Amino acid sequence: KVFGRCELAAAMKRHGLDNYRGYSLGNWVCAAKFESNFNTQATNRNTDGSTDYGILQINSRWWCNDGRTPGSRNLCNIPCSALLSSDITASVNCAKKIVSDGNGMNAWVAWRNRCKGTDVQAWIRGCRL
Amino acid sequence: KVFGRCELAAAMKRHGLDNYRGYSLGNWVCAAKFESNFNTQATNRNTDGSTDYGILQINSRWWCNDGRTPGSRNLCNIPCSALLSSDITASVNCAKKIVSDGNGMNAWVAWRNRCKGTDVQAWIRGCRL
Ligand SMILES: Cn1c(=O)c2c(ncn2C)n(C)c1=O
Ligand SMILES: Cn1c(=O)c2c(ncn2C)n(C)c1=O
Ligand code: NA
Ligand code: NA
Ligand code: NA
Ligand code: NA
Ligand code: NA
Ligand code: NA
Repeated sequence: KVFGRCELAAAMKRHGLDNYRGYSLGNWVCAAKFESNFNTQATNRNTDGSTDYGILQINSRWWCNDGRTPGSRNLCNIPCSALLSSDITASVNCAKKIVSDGNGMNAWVAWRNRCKGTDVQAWIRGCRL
Repeated sequence: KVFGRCELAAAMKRHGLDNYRGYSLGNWVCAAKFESNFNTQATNRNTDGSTDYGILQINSRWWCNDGRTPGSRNLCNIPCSALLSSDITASVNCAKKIVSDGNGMNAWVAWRNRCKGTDVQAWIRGCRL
């Protein structure tokens, strides 16, 4: 599923991501924009053989099981394919664990490089939330 | 689809029903509870041969086409089957026309008999909206 901007903001709020760990909804929408362009089915293989999955490009090295990342963990206790669903529940629940792991949203390199410090409220501007 | 209470409140808000024609979200959720028990696929045949469709039990006599209600109109310009979808957009758009037709939410007899004048805010109590 390719979400619209306000549609994704609303789904994230529905699943309790807004202001989670102190990160406003615009931060999460910005991260999703630059990680996946709002496409739930986005995947990207990393040089080390792990893969990033879904709307927030959650990585198989630590967070989900894909059966093809030797030595990796599965800290969200889910198959990585669950992160590609039209329903964002699994991605949100896992993102909550990631953002709680110590470095906040810096775990998302694209958030650090493209969202951090910017006018992230623009990402929810105009949305009925 | 059978919605949860807060899940439906959120979907209705997403589609601009909250405070539409002055009717708060709890009024709409209450109406859906007693019209369909939150089931998008609900149908009910009336004695006159028309049928009520969907989460808000919208009637084929005036609002949608089902091909089997002689003399009826289709003022929402949709097949009645569109009112049974998991996505509530068509039901919301049509409900906006119904509630604007002169009698407000009294068009929903179950709203008049079971929601009107009651503590309708209870229907959205606790919801992250
Ligand atoms: C070294 N290391 C990590 O780097 C790590 C982790 N979980 C997430 N990360 C990112 N665990 C459990 C870990 O041992
Ligand atoms: C008599 N009548 C109605 O009763 C009516 C209507 N549209 C909705 N209703 C309920 N129209 C167009 C109408 O002519
Ligand atoms: Na939407
Ligand atoms: Na939590
Ligand atoms: Na990580
Ligand atoms: Na929900
Ligand atoms: Na309108
Ligand atoms: Na009517």
